[PDB]
Amino acid sequence: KEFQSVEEEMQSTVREHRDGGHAGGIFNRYNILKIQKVCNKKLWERYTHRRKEVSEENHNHANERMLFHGSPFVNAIIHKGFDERHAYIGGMFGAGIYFAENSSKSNQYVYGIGGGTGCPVHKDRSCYICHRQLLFCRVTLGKSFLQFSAMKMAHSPPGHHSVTGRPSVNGLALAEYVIYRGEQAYPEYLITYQIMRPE
Ligand SMILES: CN(C)CC(=O)Nc1ccc2[nH]c(=O)c3ccccc3c2c1
Ligand SMILES: [Zn+2]
Repeated sequence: KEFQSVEEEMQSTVREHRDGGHAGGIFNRYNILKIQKVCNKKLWERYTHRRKEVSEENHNHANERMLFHGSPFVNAIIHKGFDERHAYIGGMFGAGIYFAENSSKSNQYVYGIGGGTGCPVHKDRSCYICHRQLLFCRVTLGKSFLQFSAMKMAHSPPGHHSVTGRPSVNGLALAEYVIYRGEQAYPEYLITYQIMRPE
């Protein structure tokens, strides 16, 4: 039921994307192959230490969410953790680590920015054959700065612990959540999956 619950969040948060599947491929659901809980104690403690500190700075409230992350560097993330040193100015919200509440938004990043050239084997952003990996993560948002338009930050806004990108007419289709310190997320579940050709 733990893994079922993860599988339900993955399927149910899929959305139709404005790019027509260009980045992440064309699909309405996934084939979920495997869900593994990552047990990296050094990383868990880094995470909970920071979460305690953020909660102190936010009226005894971590504001933690479970959110998706797609990247080509999933296997480094599970061993070494998220690392803001690999983030550069860019994106809507600058040099942060980005997360989605819609699994299909994160899927757009699994093979690179805008999907890169897709899977290594077939160079196909809509590959139905190769197995993809997404993380489903605990993220400490603390006091989160709501923003609609591009604001390329190096760090959290003063007094804040994250940025939440809200949907807006000339802006985002879907929400996105941005942290500027690697220790504010833990890669809790590693999900191995395929996108499924539509019916
Ligand atoms: C913005 N620069 C720090 C480049 C960059 O890291 N892009 C990037 C890289 C990986 C990303 N992965 C996500 O799951 C995601 C989810 C919602 C919105 C953005 C992303 C996402 C974005
Ligand atoms: Zn492939």
